[PDB]
Amino acid sequence: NQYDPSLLQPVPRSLNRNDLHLSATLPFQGCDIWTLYELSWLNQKGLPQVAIGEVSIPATSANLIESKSFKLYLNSYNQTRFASWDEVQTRLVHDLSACAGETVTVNVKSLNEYTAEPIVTMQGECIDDQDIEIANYEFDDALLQGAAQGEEVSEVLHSHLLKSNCLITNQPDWGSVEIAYHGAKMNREALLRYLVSFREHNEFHEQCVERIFTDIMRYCQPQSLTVYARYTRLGGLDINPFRSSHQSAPNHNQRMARQ
Amino acid sequence: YANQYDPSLLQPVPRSLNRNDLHLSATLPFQGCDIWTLYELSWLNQKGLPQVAIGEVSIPATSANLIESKSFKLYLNSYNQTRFASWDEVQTRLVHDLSACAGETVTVNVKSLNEYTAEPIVTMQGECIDDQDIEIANYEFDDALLQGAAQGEEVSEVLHSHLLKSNCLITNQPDWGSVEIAYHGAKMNREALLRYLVSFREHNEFHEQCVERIFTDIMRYCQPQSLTVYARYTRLGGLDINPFRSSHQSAPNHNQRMARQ
Ligand SMILES: *C(N)c1c[nH]c2nc(N)[nH]c(=O)c12
Ligand SMILES: *[C@@H](N)c1c[nH]c2nc(N)[nH]c(=O)c12
Repeated sequence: NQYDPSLLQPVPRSLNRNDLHLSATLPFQGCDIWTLYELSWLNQKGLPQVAIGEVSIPATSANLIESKSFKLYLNSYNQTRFASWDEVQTRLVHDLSACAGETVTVNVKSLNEYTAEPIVTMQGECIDDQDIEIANYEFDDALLQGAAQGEEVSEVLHSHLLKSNCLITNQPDWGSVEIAYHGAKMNREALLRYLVSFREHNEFHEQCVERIFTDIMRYCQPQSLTVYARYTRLGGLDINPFRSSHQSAPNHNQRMARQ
Repeated sequence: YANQYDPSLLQPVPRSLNRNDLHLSATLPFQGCDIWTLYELSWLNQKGLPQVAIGEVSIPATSANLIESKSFKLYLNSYNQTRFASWDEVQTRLVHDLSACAGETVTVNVKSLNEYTAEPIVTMQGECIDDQDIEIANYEFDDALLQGAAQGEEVSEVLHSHLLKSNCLITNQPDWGSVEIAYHGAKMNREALLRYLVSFREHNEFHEQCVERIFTDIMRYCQPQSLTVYARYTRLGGLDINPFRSSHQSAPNHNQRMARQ
């Protein structure tokens, strides 16, 4: 029951990126922001410690980290004595960086750092309140065909209706997604239908955001695009992939209502 | 095809099974409720467009049964591809089905996500007992850690800890919780109390069960005049449970989430 870095399992980003027909020179920059709600270990005297971990994995890393393996790796801390909070931080940076293949950022935060922090919603216009009929739940990226026919705009849209089925467990993925762009104005009905069409599609959170980014790019051809999704946790860990034309990281990391 | 609405997925567990092991009678030493938060509630409207909400449920501690958590999650997943005419219908079905499973009327609120904007993450009341310079090496459950724990002057105190952990009975993963203990009685030794709470760490529990054991152990070893034990656990499978048990109080004032929830 002791600390065991061998439990981490990398998954290469190249599998789905090749399925999206991306080259190794990526159309986006960004990162996967993870929240570790259940981080716990023993101090040097055996007294339990609890914290929330905030992790950022660069989107250029060769691998993402499979979430269940990440949970089991964290559970291996639970019965292990560490000298200090700094030692825990150091071990997390080392093991997560080795797994992902690029340096990962890790903040280990005491629970009192969250007291009185507010829940946030996303920015700009919510596209969800449309009186439309959904006839089927098949994924269809052609729902975006001709979706960006309007005048040149810069705007931020979001939806709370993103759902997909997790590839390896068949359990539901729940997310909110924010889309900021400069380009021909997007048809809201087409964008909503496209997102709803993920509902029974097998996905990982990271690849779903990459698919949304690359489908919007190809069908809607904005000049600038940022897609940031915030998913509910699975097994005590959540993932918030951020992909952008121009931005390396989001300027905010705050929890939403279902997270 | 996803399974659609299926109330037969709900699994009742009689509260009396474990209460028997606590040597309780049918006449309970406590009152209270189990407050559940349903972070993943989603269904389709009559046109097939997804709806999302957060549910809040209160189950009376006098109900014959509690509801097994995995079954509750699967029952809620059965809504995900089911069409409902209104939010009111969803709320009404949740009340009906969860009341039938528990054996007593339960309260349900189905809230739009916008109701949560600017809502706080909260801590618990009173003094945190966790920052102690003590050594622990034996994690096995021991209620006798509370022997002689309340010797002090008569006081009213509120104490809390974030260090509650146990192992989830059926599904066998760790349970993470914070627990608030309010009492009036001889002052409790904080080292004994913390060692006792940490002794749950490798013990198989339901959350509801662990709070009732904490309540009944503090009553028998410390004999306060009045006591409330309230724990807030992190979610499993999108739902969390927050059992409240008290000699004199009915329910907590709100259902605000804590940092890990
Ligand atoms: C399901 N959505 C799932 C299961 N394991 C996962 N790992 C990662 N990194 N992302 C996911 O979305 C995962
Ligand atoms: C594990 N802690 C577990 C598994 N099923 C559960 N059901 C309920 N009602 N409480 C629990 O703590 C449960």
